[PDB]
Amino acid sequence: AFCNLRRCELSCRSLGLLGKCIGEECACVPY
Repeated sequence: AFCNLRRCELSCRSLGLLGKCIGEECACVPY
């Protein structure tokens, strides 16, 4: 399945940062 980059951005917003798709899975990272 593909990256739901929207739900990743929501999940990482609680941590104060972005939630980018890398190798078809999300990771939280700075701006």
